Amino acid sequence: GKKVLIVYAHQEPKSFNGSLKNVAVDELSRQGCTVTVSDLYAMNLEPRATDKDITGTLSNPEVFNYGVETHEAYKQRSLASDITDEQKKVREADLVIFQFPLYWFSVPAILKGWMDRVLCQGFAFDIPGFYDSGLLQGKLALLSVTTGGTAEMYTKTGVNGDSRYFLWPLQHGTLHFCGFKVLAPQISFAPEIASEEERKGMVAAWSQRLQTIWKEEPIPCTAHWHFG
Amino acid sequence: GKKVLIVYAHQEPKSFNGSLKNVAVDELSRQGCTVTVSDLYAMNLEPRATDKDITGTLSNPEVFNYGVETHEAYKQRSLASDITDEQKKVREADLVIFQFPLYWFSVPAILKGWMDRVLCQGFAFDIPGFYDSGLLQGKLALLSVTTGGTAEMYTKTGVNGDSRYFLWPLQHGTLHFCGFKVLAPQISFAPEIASEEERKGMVAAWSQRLQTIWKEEPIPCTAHWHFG
Ligand SMILES: Cc1cc2nc3c(=O)[nH]c(=O)nc-3n(C[C@H](O)[C@H](O)[C@H](O)COP(=O)(O)OP(=O)(O)OC[C@H]3O[C@@H](n4cnc5c(N)ncnc54)[C@H](O)[C@@H]3O)c2cc1C
Ligand SMILES: Cc1cc2nc3c(=O)[nH]c(=O)nc-3n(C[C@H](O)[C@H](O)[C@H](O)COP(=O)(O)OP(=O)(O)OC[C@H]3O[C@@H](n4cnc5c(N)ncnc54)[C@H](O)[C@@H]3O)c2cc1C
Ligand SMILES: CC1(COc2ccc3c(c2)ncn3-c2ccc3cccc(N4CCC(N)CC4)c3n2)COC1
Ligand SMILES: CC1(COc2ccc3c(c2)ncn3-c2ccc3cccc(N4CCC(N)CC4)c3n2)COC1
Ligand SMILES: [Zn+2]
Ligand SMILES: [Zn+2]
Repeated sequence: GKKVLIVYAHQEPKSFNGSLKNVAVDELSRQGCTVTVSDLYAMNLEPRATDKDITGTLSNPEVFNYGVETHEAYKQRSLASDITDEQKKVREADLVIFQFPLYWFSVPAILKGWMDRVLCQGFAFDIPGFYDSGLLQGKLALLSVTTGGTAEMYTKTGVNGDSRYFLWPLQHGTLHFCGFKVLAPQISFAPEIASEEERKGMVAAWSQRLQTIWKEEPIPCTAHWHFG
Repeated sequence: GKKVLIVYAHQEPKSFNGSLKNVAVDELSRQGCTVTVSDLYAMNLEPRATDKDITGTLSNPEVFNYGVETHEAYKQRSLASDITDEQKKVREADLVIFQFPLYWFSVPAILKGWMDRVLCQGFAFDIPGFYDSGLLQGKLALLSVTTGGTAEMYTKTGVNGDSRYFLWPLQHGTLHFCGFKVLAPQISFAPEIASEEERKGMVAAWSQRLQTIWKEEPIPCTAHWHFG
């Protein structure tokens, strides 16, 4: 069998993002996959990296060190329940799909917070123990991104540069760092200015792609892919 | 006269980041600059983009569109006061310094949320009115970033690749997009493994740089600079 986690970051269920998430649930479920959705806004996910992320502290340390404390907390199974619930979903997933609108050439802050807090030292990677040696090796990940800008704007000659450029910290610095193999991104450009028919086509294209997702080869998640 | 805003994202006042922020306040204050610090964790800054960002009644209360609602709220002077307070500090600043530890090759989520929520359409940019025509034109911005990884790890052939690569979404996609001129980044590598005196040297180097900050030329914030 195959298990899929969709990490979804949009406020509005009727949005284009919400439609992309729903068609992924519907297609993957039809195939007989196990599917789970983390709807970050609906969960009111905490994005801040704070001492609340470590449970069971009787007396605060004089000096708070988020990196040291969360690494230790992971090993002691004393992370906050929201984090460990997400970690269980990741641990079990064969494929993690991130569904989000592009915000400032990156993920919305609530999703950045999921990355910062969930993908902790000892769980997702170790030092050393990263990139191909990351702890989530054997899993796949995919970014499904929507944009304001058109595909042409996101070319090397366009004002926003190649779309691949902004993908580097996400695909490579985050997903590959943790040991994921990365499937090619699904970028749905400029739905807001698209016709109704074009919008429906972008949704259908995603659904169609998912029919054969388990047959895809990952990208070579290298500097050449992103910048060459 | 000159006005400086430091947008600071670290949980711990005794941290290396805290020392870099404090030396910036000390040196810029000595020069006679007006200095303000936004201590995001101390302020418990909201990172999530939600309908709480608009005060009062929404334009469309049935289907929530963050971009539309915040642009209209900006125009109607109906944004939440945390956002408007930040916008006043930015509007008045000649230089905005971001002081943060690198988190997943980007800003911590709390700082990402500052960018997402404060730099709204109508305030920071318009369409048209972006890149060099952005609404924060005539201002400078600087990233002062600390890392886990060493300088060697941040070369083209190093394990994490060139540091410039992941600066793109921040420098270009955010700061240049809003009209800032970008000063060369201050990257303080691997303080945690440095000796005490090496750390003191990195703090002194930052203070020294600030002495002559107003004499610096911006970088050419191009794809070529980041990836060539
Ligand atoms: C803080 C912030 C930062 C941003 N930064 C960037 C950036 O760096 N770069 C960039 O390019 N953009 C940026 N944007 C723009 C943002 O990426 C886009 O607005 C977003 O991707 C649009 O997706 P959506 O789901 O919100 O669209 P929606 O407005 O929800 O969708 C568009 C239309 O599709 C309709 N729709 C929904 N489902 C379907 C369906 N099944 N079939 C047909 N139509 C359907 C909706 O009803 C709607 O009319 C930013 C936006 C914000 C708020
Ligand atoms: C979620 C997360 C994601 C991360 N992602 C990345 C990543 O993508 N890439 C990467 O390279 N790193 C990453 N890191 C590592 C992170 O960037 C570093 O741990 C951080 O930059 C270290 O800065 P600090 O201020 O926390 O250090 P500290 O631990 O505060 O500094 C070291 C020491 O300096 C001391 N000190 C303070 N002031 C002074 C002074 N004036 N003189 C001398 N010593 C002083 C302190 O007391 C402390 O003992 C990540 C960390 C986390 C938690
Ligand atoms: C020119 C066209 C539109 O291209 C675009 C739009 C947004 C683009 C873009 C290219 N590159 C970047 N951003 C950004 C960047 C930051 C934003 C911070 C807040 C809000 C934004 N949005 C909200 C939605 C609104 N419709 C546009 C501004 C933002 N957008 C119309 O077809 C392409
Ligand atoms: C090998 C050396 C250390 O290099 C490094 C460290 C972290 C590096 C790195 C190079 N590239 C990336 N990251 C990351 C990435 C994500 C992280 C998500 C959560 C926590 C992290 N930190 C917390 C602090 C801890 N000391 C290290 C892991 C993270 N770090 C020791 O001198 C260089
Ligand atoms: Zn990679
Ligand atoms: Zn630029």
